[PDB]
Amino acid sequence: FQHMASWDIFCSVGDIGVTWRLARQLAAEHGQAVRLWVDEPQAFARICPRADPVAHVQCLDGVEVRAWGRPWAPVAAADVVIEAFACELPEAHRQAMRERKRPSLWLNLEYLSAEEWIGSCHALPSLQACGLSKYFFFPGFREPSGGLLREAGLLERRRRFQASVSAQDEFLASLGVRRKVGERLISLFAYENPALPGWLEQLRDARQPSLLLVPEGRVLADVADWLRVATLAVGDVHVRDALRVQVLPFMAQDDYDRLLWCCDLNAVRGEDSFVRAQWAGRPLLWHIYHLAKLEAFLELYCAGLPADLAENLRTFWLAWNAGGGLAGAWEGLERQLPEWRREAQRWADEQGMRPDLAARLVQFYADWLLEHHHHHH
Repeated sequence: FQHMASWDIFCSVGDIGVTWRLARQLAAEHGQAVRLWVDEPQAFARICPRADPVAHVQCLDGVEVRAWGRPWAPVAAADVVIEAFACELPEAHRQAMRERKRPSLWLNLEYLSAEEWIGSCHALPSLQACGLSKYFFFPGFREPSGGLLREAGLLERRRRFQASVSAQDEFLASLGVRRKVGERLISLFAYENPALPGWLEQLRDARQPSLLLVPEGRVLADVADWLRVATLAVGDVHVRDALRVQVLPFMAQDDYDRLLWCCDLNAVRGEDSFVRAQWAGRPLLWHIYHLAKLEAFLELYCAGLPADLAENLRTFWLAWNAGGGLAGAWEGLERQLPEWRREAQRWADEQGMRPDLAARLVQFYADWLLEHHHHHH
Protein backbone atom coordinates (compact mmCIF):
# COMPACT_ATOMS: atom_id res chain seq x y z
CA PHE A 1 0.00 0.00 0.00
CA GLN A 2 1.09 3.57 -0.70
CA HIS A 3 -0.55 6.97 -0.47
CA MET A 4 -1.76 8.36 -3.77
CA ALA A 5 -4.00 11.34 -4.44
CA SER A 6 -5.61 12.47 -7.69
CA TRP A 7 -4.84 15.80 -9.36
CA ASP A 8 -6.81 17.69 -12.04
CA ILE A 9 -4.69 20.32 -13.80
CA PHE A 10 -6.51 22.76 -16.08
CA CYS A 11 -4.58 24.87 -18.57
CA SER A 12 -6.00 27.26 -21.17
CA VAL A 13 -3.76 28.30 -24.07
CA GLY A 14 0.28 31.09 -19.63
CA ASP A 15 2.92 28.49 -20.42
CA ILE A 16 1.79 24.95 -21.23
CA GLY A 17 5.46 24.09 -20.71
CA VAL A 18 5.18 24.83 -16.98
CA THR A 19 1.94 22.89 -16.55
CA TRP A 20 3.24 19.87 -18.45
CA ARG A 21 6.49 19.85 -16.46
CA LEU A 22 4.51 19.98 -13.21
CA ALA A 23 2.12 17.23 -14.31
CA ARG A 24 5.01 14.94 -15.27
CA GLN A 25 6.80 15.51 -11.97
CA LEU A 26 3.70 14.83 -9.84
CA ALA A 27 3.24 11.52 -11.65
CA ALA A 28 6.88 10.42 -11.93
CA GLU A 29 8.43 11.63 -8.67
CA HIS A 30 5.43 11.57 -6.32
CA GLY A 31 3.40 8.72 -7.78
CA GLN A 32 0.24 10.82 -8.00
CA ALA A 33 -2.65 10.24 -10.39
CA VAL A 34 -2.67 13.25 -12.70
CA ARG A 35 -5.17 14.40 -15.32
CA LEU A 36 -4.07 17.31 -17.51
CA TRP A 37 -6.90 19.16 -19.27
CA VAL A 38 -5.79 21.13 -22.34
CA ASP A 39 -8.21 23.38 -24.22
CA GLU A 40 -5.98 23.64 -27.33
CA PRO A 41 -4.45 20.33 -28.50
CA GLN A 42 -2.26 22.18 -31.02
CA ALA A 43 -0.63 24.12 -28.19
CA PHE A 44 0.15 20.84 -26.42
CA ALA A 45 1.51 19.27 -29.61
CA ARG A 46 3.99 22.16 -29.74
CA ILE A 47 5.45 21.06 -26.39
CA CYS A 48 4.91 17.28 -26.72
CA PRO A 49 5.51 15.82 -30.20
CA ARG A 50 4.50 12.20 -29.50
CA ALA A 51 0.94 13.26 -28.57
CA ASP A 52 -2.20 12.49 -30.55
CA PRO A 53 -3.89 15.80 -31.49
CA VAL A 54 -7.30 14.13 -31.93
CA ALA A 55 -7.37 11.68 -29.00
CA HIS A 56 -9.74 12.71 -26.22
CA VAL A 57 -7.77 10.69 -23.63
CA GLN A 58 -4.16 9.53 -23.81
CA CYS A 59 -1.41 8.51 -21.39
CA LEU A 60 1.97 10.20 -21.86
CA ASP A 61 4.77 10.01 -19.28
CA GLY A 62 2.34 8.70 -16.67
CA VAL A 63 -0.04 11.66 -17.10
CA GLU A 64 -3.59 11.19 -18.39
CA VAL A 65 -3.86 13.98 -20.98
CA ARG A 66 -7.47 14.81 -21.81
CA ALA A 67 -9.13 17.19 -24.24
CA TRP A 68 -10.99 20.07 -22.55
CA GLY A 69 -14.20 19.68 -24.51
CA ARG A 70 -16.68 22.30 -25.68
CA PRO A 71 -19.18 21.47 -24.36
CA TRP A 72 -17.60 20.07 -21.20
CA ALA A 73 -18.17 16.35 -20.68
CA PRO A 74 -19.02 15.87 -16.97
CA VAL A 75 -16.53 13.86 -14.93
CA ALA A 76 -15.85 13.30 -11.25
CA ALA A 77 -13.45 15.76 -9.62
CA ALA A 78 -9.97 14.85 -8.33
CA ASP A 79 -8.67 15.26 -4.78
CA VAL A 80 -6.84 18.42 -5.93
CA VAL A 81 -7.87 20.74 -8.75
CA ILE A 82 -5.30 23.21 -10.06
CA GLU A 83 -6.33 26.15 -12.23
CA ALA A 84 -3.09 27.04 -14.00
CA PHE A 85 -2.72 30.80 -14.56
CA ALA A 86 -6.27 31.91 -13.74
CA CYS A 87 -8.16 29.90 -16.33
CA GLU A 88 -11.80 29.27 -15.46
CA LEU A 89 -13.04 25.84 -14.36
CA PRO A 90 -16.04 24.27 -16.09
CA GLU A 91 -19.24 24.86 -14.15
CA ALA A 92 -19.96 21.13 -13.86
CA HIS A 93 -16.49 20.52 -12.45
CA ARG A 94 -17.09 23.06 -9.68
CA GLN A 95 -20.29 21.18 -8.85
CA ALA A 96 -18.33 17.91 -8.89
CA MET A 97 -15.75 19.42 -6.53
CA ARG A 98 -18.51 20.46 -4.10
CA GLU A 99 -20.37 17.13 -4.19
CA ARG A 100 -17.42 15.07 -2.91
CA LYS A 101 -17.51 13.77 0.66
CA ARG A 102 -14.22 15.67 0.95
CA PRO A 103 -14.42 18.64 -1.45
CA SER A 104 -11.48 19.04 -3.79
CA LEU A 105 -8.53 21.16 -2.75
CA TRP A 106 -8.79 24.05 -5.20
CA LEU A 107 -5.54 25.82 -6.15
CA ASN A 108 -4.65 28.64 -8.53
CA LEU A 109 -1.09 28.29 -9.80
CA GLU A 110 0.20 31.82 -10.37
CA TYR A 111 2.88 33.17 -12.68
CA LEU A 112 6.39 33.27 -11.23
CA SER A 113 7.54 36.62 -9.85
CA ALA A 114 10.48 37.92 -7.86
CA GLU A 115 8.32 40.73 -6.46
CA GLU A 116 8.53 40.81 -2.68
CA TRP A 117 4.76 41.05 -2.22
CA ILE A 118 3.95 37.54 -3.47
CA GLY A 119 5.12 36.23 -0.10
CA SER A 120 2.17 37.94 1.61
CA CYS A 121 -0.25 36.21 -0.79
CA HIS A 122 1.22 32.72 -1.09
CA ALA A 123 -1.18 30.04 0.24
CA LEU A 124 -3.84 32.71 0.76
CA PRO A 125 -7.35 31.18 0.91
CA SER A 126 -10.21 32.87 -0.88
CA LEU A 127 -13.77 31.86 0.03
CA GLN A 128 -15.77 31.53 -3.19
CA ALA A 129 -19.49 32.04 -3.76
CA CYS A 130 -20.23 28.33 -4.22
CA GLY A 131 -18.88 27.79 -0.69
CA LEU A 132 -15.53 26.29 -1.62
CA SER A 133 -12.32 28.18 -1.01
CA LYS A 134 -9.47 28.38 -3.48
CA TYR A 135 -5.84 28.86 -2.49
CA PHE A 136 -3.33 31.02 -4.35
CA PHE A 137 0.00 29.30 -4.96
CA PHE A 138 2.79 31.73 -5.95
CA PRO A 139 6.07 30.25 -7.25
CA GLY A 140 8.96 32.38 -6.08
CA PHE A 141 12.67 32.92 -5.58
CA ARG A 142 12.67 33.63 -1.83
CA GLU A 143 10.66 32.57 1.20
CA PRO A 144 7.75 32.56 1.71
CA SER A 145 6.66 31.24 -1.70
CA GLY A 146 5.85 28.08 -3.66
CA GLY A 147 9.45 27.71 -4.88
CA LEU A 148 10.59 26.78 -8.40
CA LEU A 149 9.95 23.67 -10.50
CA ARG A 150 13.03 21.42 -10.36
CA GLU A 151 13.26 17.69 -11.02
CA ALA A 152 15.03 15.37 -8.61
CA GLY A 153 18.71 15.06 -9.43
CA LEU A 154 18.58 17.80 -12.07
CA LEU A 155 21.65 19.76 -11.01
CA GLU A 156 23.71 16.59 -10.48
CA ARG A 157 22.84 15.55 -14.04
CA ARG A 158 23.66 19.01 -15.35
CA ARG A 159 27.03 19.07 -13.60
CA ARG A 160 28.01 15.68 -15.03
CA PHE A 161 26.96 16.83 -18.52
CA GLN A 162 28.88 20.11 -18.37
CA ALA A 163 31.97 18.27 -17.10
CA SER A 164 31.98 15.96 -20.17
CA VAL A 165 33.24 17.34 -23.48
CA SER A 166 32.10 14.18 -25.26
CA ALA A 167 28.55 14.28 -23.89
CA GLN A 168 28.24 17.89 -25.06
CA ASP A 169 29.81 17.21 -28.46
CA GLU A 170 27.63 14.17 -29.04
CA PHE A 171 24.47 16.03 -28.05
CA LEU A 172 25.24 19.03 -30.26
CA ALA A 173 26.07 16.67 -33.13
CA SER A 174 22.56 15.21 -32.79
CA LEU A 175 21.34 18.75 -33.58
CA GLY A 176 23.74 19.05 -36.52
CA VAL A 177 25.95 21.45 -34.56
CA ARG A 178 29.73 21.25 -34.19
CA ARG A 179 31.43 23.94 -32.12
CA LYS A 180 34.65 25.48 -33.38
CA VAL A 181 37.59 25.90 -31.03
CA GLY A 182 37.31 29.19 -29.15
CA GLU A 183 33.80 29.85 -30.45
CA ARG A 184 31.26 31.12 -27.91
CA LEU A 185 27.87 29.39 -28.15
CA ILE A 186 24.74 31.55 -27.83
CA SER A 187 21.18 30.22 -28.05
CA LEU A 188 18.53 32.70 -29.24
CA PHE A 189 14.91 31.98 -28.26
CA ALA A 190 13.27 35.39 -28.36
CA TYR A 191 10.40 37.48 -29.63
CA GLU A 192 10.65 40.02 -32.44
CA ASN A 193 12.96 42.90 -31.53
CA PRO A 194 14.11 45.90 -33.62
CA ALA A 195 17.33 45.98 -31.58
CA LEU A 196 18.39 42.51 -32.77
CA PRO A 197 20.28 43.72 -35.91
CA GLY A 198 22.48 46.07 -33.90
CA TRP A 199 23.33 43.16 -31.62
CA LEU A 200 24.03 40.80 -34.53
CA GLU A 201 26.33 43.50 -35.88
CA GLN A 202 28.24 43.59 -32.59
CA LEU A 203 28.64 39.80 -32.70
CA ARG A 204 29.79 40.02 -36.32
CA ASP A 205 32.35 42.75 -35.61
CA ALA A 206 33.85 41.34 -32.38
CA ARG A 207 37.31 39.82 -32.09
CA GLN A 208 36.08 36.57 -30.50
CA PRO A 209 33.87 34.36 -32.73
CA SER A 210 30.33 33.38 -31.82
CA LEU A 211 27.96 30.62 -32.93
CA LEU A 212 24.35 31.77 -32.74
CA LEU A 213 21.78 28.95 -32.63
CA VAL A 214 18.27 29.99 -33.69
CA PRO A 215 14.98 28.05 -33.92
CA GLU A 216 12.39 28.46 -36.65
CA GLY A 217 9.90 31.27 -36.15
CA ARG A 218 9.59 35.04 -36.34
CA VAL A 219 13.04 35.90 -34.98
CA LEU A 220 14.57 33.52 -37.52
CA ALA A 221 12.78 35.50 -40.23
CA ASP A 222 14.37 38.67 -38.84
CA VAL A 223 17.78 36.99 -38.77
CA ALA A 224 17.25 35.96 -42.40
CA ASP A 225 16.46 39.59 -43.30
CA TRP A 226 19.66 40.77 -41.60
CA LEU A 227 21.63 38.05 -43.40
CA ARG A 228 19.90 39.12 -46.64
CA VAL A 229 18.94 35.49 -47.29
CA ALA A 230 15.49 34.63 -48.63
CA THR A 231 15.07 31.37 -46.71
CA LEU A 232 16.60 29.76 -43.61
CA ALA A 233 15.98 26.02 -43.21
CA VAL A 234 16.86 23.74 -40.32
CA GLY A 235 20.57 22.94 -40.52
CA ASP A 236 21.50 26.01 -42.60
CA VAL A 237 24.73 27.77 -41.57
CA HIS A 238 25.74 31.31 -42.53
CA VAL A 239 28.96 33.12 -41.63
CA ARG A 240 29.36 36.89 -41.28
CA ASP A 241 32.93 37.53 -40.06
CA ALA A 242 33.02 36.63 -36.34
CA LEU A 243 29.38 35.48 -36.25
CA ARG A 244 28.20 32.05 -37.39
CA VAL A 245 24.42 31.48 -37.46
CA GLN A 246 22.90 27.99 -37.52
CA VAL A 247 19.23 26.96 -37.54
CA LEU A 248 18.14 24.51 -34.82
CA PRO A 249 15.67 21.67 -35.29
CA PHE A 250 12.67 21.30 -33.05
CA MET A 251 13.57 20.21 -29.52
CA ALA A 252 11.53 18.57 -26.78
CA GLN A 253 11.87 20.05 -23.28
CA ASP A 254 14.61 17.67 -22.12
CA ASP A 255 16.75 18.24 -25.21
CA TYR A 256 16.29 21.99 -24.85
CA ASP A 257 17.75 21.60 -21.34
CA ARG A 258 20.82 19.94 -22.82
CA LEU A 259 21.18 22.80 -25.30
CA LEU A 260 20.96 25.33 -22.45
CA TRP A 261 23.62 23.34 -20.60
CA CYS A 262 26.01 23.53 -23.59
CA CYS A 263 25.68 27.23 -24.33
CA ASP A 264 27.75 30.03 -22.88
CA LEU A 265 24.80 32.45 -23.03
CA ASN A 266 21.12 31.49 -23.37
CA ALA A 267 18.59 34.03 -24.61
CA VAL A 268 15.24 32.55 -23.54
CA ARG A 269 11.55 33.42 -23.60
CA GLY A 270 8.56 32.40 -21.54
CA GLU A 271 8.23 31.36 -17.92
CA ASP A 272 9.41 27.76 -18.26
CA SER A 273 12.65 28.40 -20.14
CA PHE A 274 13.48 31.36 -17.90
CA VAL A 275 13.82 28.95 -14.97
CA ARG A 276 15.48 26.18 -17.02
CA ALA A 277 18.16 28.66 -18.08
CA GLN A 278 18.84 29.40 -14.42
CA TRP A 279 19.24 25.70 -13.62
CA ALA A 280 21.77 25.57 -16.49
CA GLY A 281 24.09 27.68 -14.33
CA ARG A 282 24.98 29.86 -17.32
CA PRO A 283 24.46 33.52 -18.29
CA LEU A 284 21.01 34.19 -19.64
CA LEU A 285 18.92 36.88 -21.28
CA TRP A 286 15.17 36.84 -20.57
CA HIS A 287 12.70 38.18 -23.12
CA ILE A 288 9.35 38.69 -21.40
CA TYR A 289 5.95 38.45 -23.08
CA HIS A 290 6.15 43.31 -17.08
CA LEU A 291 8.55 46.01 -15.87
CA ALA A 292 7.82 45.22 -12.21
CA LYS A 293 8.65 41.52 -12.68
CA LEU A 294 11.76 42.29 -14.71
CA GLU A 295 13.09 44.86 -12.25
CA ALA A 296 12.29 42.70 -9.23
CA PHE A 297 14.19 39.75 -10.71
CA LEU A 298 17.14 41.96 -11.60
CA GLU A 299 17.31 43.31 -8.04
CA LEU A 300 17.52 39.79 -6.59
CA TYR A 301 19.69 38.21 -9.27
CA CYS A 302 22.15 41.14 -9.36
CA ALA A 303 22.37 41.50 -5.58
CA GLY A 304 25.37 39.16 -5.36
CA LEU A 305 27.19 40.45 -8.46
CA PRO A 306 30.06 42.94 -8.66
CA ALA A 307 28.78 46.45 -9.29
CA ASP A 308 30.19 46.70 -12.83
CA LEU A 309 28.65 43.44 -14.01
CA ALA A 310 25.33 44.23 -12.30
CA GLU A 311 25.14 47.63 -14.04
CA ASN A 312 25.89 46.26 -17.52
CA LEU A 313 23.60 43.28 -17.01
CA ARG A 314 20.66 45.41 -15.89
CA THR A 315 21.19 47.91 -18.71
CA PHE A 316 21.36 45.15 -21.33
CA TRP A 317 18.31 43.27 -20.02
CA LEU A 318 16.19 46.42 -19.81
CA ALA A 319 17.16 47.46 -23.34
CA TRP A 320 16.58 43.92 -24.62
CA ASN A 321 13.02 44.13 -23.32
CA ALA A 322 12.48 47.78 -24.29
CA GLY A 323 13.90 47.39 -27.81
CA GLY A 324 16.21 50.38 -27.34
CA GLY A 325 19.93 50.97 -27.56
CA LEU A 326 21.95 47.78 -27.06
CA ALA A 327 25.46 48.77 -28.16
CA GLY A 328 26.93 50.18 -24.95
CA ALA A 329 25.74 47.54 -22.51
CA TRP A 330 26.75 44.55 -24.65
CA GLU A 331 30.35 45.66 -25.15
CA GLY A 332 30.82 45.93 -21.39
CA LEU A 333 28.75 42.84 -20.64
CA GLU A 334 30.56 40.61 -23.13
CA ARG A 335 33.90 41.26 -21.43
CA GLN A 336 32.37 40.06 -18.14
CA LEU A 337 30.92 36.74 -19.33
CA PRO A 338 33.45 34.50 -17.47
CA GLU A 339 32.76 36.28 -14.19
CA TRP A 340 29.01 36.20 -14.84
CA ARG A 341 29.25 32.46 -15.56
CA ARG A 342 30.78 31.79 -12.13
CA GLU A 343 27.98 33.83 -10.54
CA ALA A 344 25.35 31.97 -12.59
CA GLN A 345 26.63 28.68 -11.18
CA ARG A 346 26.47 30.08 -7.63
CA TRP A 347 22.90 31.30 -8.21
CA ALA A 348 21.78 27.90 -9.47
CA ASP A 349 23.47 26.15 -6.55
CA GLU A 350 21.80 28.46 -4.02
CA GLN A 351 18.35 28.10 -5.58
CA GLY A 352 19.03 24.36 -5.83
CA MET A 353 19.10 24.12 -2.03
CA ARG A 354 15.47 25.24 -1.69
CA PRO A 355 12.68 22.62 -1.70
CA ASP A 356 11.24 22.47 -5.22
CA LEU A 357 7.73 23.54 -6.20
CA ALA A 358 6.25 20.09 -6.85
CA ALA A 359 7.36 19.01 -3.38
CA ARG A 360 5.79 22.11 -1.84
CA LEU A 361 2.57 21.43 -3.73
CA VAL A 362 2.30 17.84 -2.52
CA GLN A 363 3.13 18.98 1.01
CA PHE A 364 0.45 21.69 0.79
CA TYR A 365 -2.15 19.01 0.09
CA ALA A 366 -0.87 16.84 2.96
CA ASP A 367 -1.08 19.68 5.48
CA TRP A 368 -4.42 20.86 4.11
CA LEU A 369 -5.82 17.33 4.39
CA LEU A 370 -4.66 16.92 7.97
CA GLU A 371 -6.08 20.33 8.89
CA HIS A 372 -9.40 19.53 7.18
CA HIS A 373 -9.88 16.65 9.64
CA HIS A 374 -8.47 18.60 12.61
CA HIS A 375 -5.49 16.28 13.00
CA HIS A 376 -2.01 17.03 14.24
CA HIS A 377 0.85 17.45 11.78
